[PDB]
Amino acid sequence: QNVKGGYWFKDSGLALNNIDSTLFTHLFCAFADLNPQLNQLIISPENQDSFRQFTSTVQRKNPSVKTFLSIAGGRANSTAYGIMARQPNSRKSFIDSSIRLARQLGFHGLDLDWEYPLSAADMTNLGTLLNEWRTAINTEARNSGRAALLLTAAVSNSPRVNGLNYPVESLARNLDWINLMAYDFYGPNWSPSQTNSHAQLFDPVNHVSGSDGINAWIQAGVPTKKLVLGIPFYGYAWRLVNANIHGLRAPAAGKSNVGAVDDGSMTYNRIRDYIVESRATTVYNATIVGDYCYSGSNWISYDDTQTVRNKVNYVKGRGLLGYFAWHVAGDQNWGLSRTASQTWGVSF
Repeated sequence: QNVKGGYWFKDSGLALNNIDSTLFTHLFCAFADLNPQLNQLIISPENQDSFRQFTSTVQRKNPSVKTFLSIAGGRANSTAYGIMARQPNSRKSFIDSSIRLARQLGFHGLDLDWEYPLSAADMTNLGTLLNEWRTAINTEARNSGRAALLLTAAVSNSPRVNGLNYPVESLARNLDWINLMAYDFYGPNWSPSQTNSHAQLFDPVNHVSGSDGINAWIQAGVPTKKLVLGIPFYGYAWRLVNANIHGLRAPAAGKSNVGAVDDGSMTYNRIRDYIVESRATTVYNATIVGDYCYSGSNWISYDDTQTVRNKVNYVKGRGLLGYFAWHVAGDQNWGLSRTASQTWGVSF
């Protein structure tokens, strides 16, 4: 089976019951948290009610959809995970609790989104964690007579992140697949001084791209059939220094007030509305495979229909396992989700 993946989180505003699970093969419920006292996977009080109903609810619209409990994410305390991974006892309590929790709530898989291990030692310990997690998953399957839980991880676009190599052999051996975060390459909260496509498939300038990411993972020894390409249903708004200069790499002054206060982010649906209301000029750039729009001193990078279609065709043609979307609520009336699914076509 190929992967048509989608991430959801409660604070996205999309009701659990309104996720169109017909457009996906796998849905990721984000995020479960690490209790640093117990070194166990838990679900926060705020997430409890929805997470407990996640699987049964989404299966009402599509009984064949499979679900993952996603772990950690961008807002998690990385040092807590480093501590957990440091010792066999804390790895075991984490592993055992994750398996129990997945089974209890009906999840068919666990997805580790540790963003990111802080040192080379942490990366090594992640490798060890995955070795032990796989063994425990296989053992639980053998003892219960049930099909094994799936185990995946969301990882950076490149297997080298913040100057640190992932434990690529362990990832390749132990995971059913990796979810490649082929987005957030650039953003006004970290690269404020020029515009850029945050998710470009190609990059002849600096080779910071989804295709270059895929290639780096392949070169690192991870098989093509264990790669799932991330596609963003959101973008970022920069403030242009000069409204007349509005291409890629245009001088900028950080985040635009049309985007989120913290990072300038905007869901795809918000961007689409903005384009209509502002009469923004839109550009599909065929070289990079990415979209942007501009109006006055506002400039926004995102993926629209043509980009999504082209990315999906590209990874299908290259024999990757599939794609996933971060995140489903960002779509405009399921437009990009449907484009992606129908472009891929038959899911096996």
